[PDB]
Amino acid sequence: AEFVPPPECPVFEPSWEEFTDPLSFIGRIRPLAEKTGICKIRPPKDWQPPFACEVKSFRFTPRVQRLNELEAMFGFEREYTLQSFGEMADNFKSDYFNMPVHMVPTELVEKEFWRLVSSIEEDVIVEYGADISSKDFGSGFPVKDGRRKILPEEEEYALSGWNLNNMPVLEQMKVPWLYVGMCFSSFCWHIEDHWSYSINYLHWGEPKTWYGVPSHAAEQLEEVMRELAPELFESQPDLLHQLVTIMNPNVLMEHGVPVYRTNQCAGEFVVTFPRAYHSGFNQGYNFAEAVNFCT
Ligand SMILES: CC(C)c1cc(C(=O)N2CC[C@@H](NC(=O)C3CC3)C2)[nH]n1
Ligand SMILES: [Mn+2]
Repeated sequence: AEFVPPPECPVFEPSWEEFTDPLSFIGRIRPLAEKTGICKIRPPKDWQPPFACEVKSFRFTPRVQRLNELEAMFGFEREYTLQSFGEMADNFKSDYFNMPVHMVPTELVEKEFWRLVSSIEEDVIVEYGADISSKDFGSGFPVKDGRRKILPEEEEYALSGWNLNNMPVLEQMKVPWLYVGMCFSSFCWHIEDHWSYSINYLHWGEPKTWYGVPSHAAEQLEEVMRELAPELFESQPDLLHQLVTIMNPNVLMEHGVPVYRTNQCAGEFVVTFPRAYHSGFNQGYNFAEAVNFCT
């Protein structure tokens, strides 16, 4: 049985008037987006912030991820540059599918990803950078710090409300984190600390595939997760269990849990609503930035 893609989550293409600030816009789309857990926001075509990270000195040690670690029930983290990681990432994907990386359909990577997660005869290992502080490496967005030069054409993005460094983070301190992905690199089902909102921007690269569950089904997902989780992980606290909450979306959908999907492309935002469980994986070499915010 092949993977059945969940229905698509809402995609909003606001005009320049509606693109005023995220909090006011997110508040207006809330009646629909909170019923799907996640949503995608495409900025106007003329809104193109330049990549402001120091690519030359961007050196990181990615995490190692075995796709079928739960099904099977040694591996250690090589330092890459942003360019050397991309060469490895593209070589892996083109070799795996035996075709140019830009020719692999997104539905094929999705179908192959979920086959490998539950496959016991093929062990696929990938690498990714995650939770990289924008303070130590610089943000993908231009920032008024004096650390790097801001051109006059870039000041509008350093002051934009959609710049993740300008999101309100103080609940009635925190900085955005960076994520460098490759094909099959994934993140497990989780919600944010304090049931916070989260906003995610894909600066460049191949798409990031998301799955989302509305907050009204959070208890149902947790019950399905605990009923099907291994016996040794079923009783673990949520903060620790979320580190290994891998589950095919079709399994949740079979148990009545509503699940929505989307492919986040370069230059697009993804917002997850409070207590909306979400998971996903990367289609290929990409660079993302994320922050939890409060309304
Ligand atoms: C604000 C911080 C705490 C955060 C990050 C996320 C999240 O869910 N993200 C980030 C991008 C994507 N993760 C990946 O692509 C991983 C494989 C490399 C999903 N939520 N809050
Ligand atoms: Mn998240």
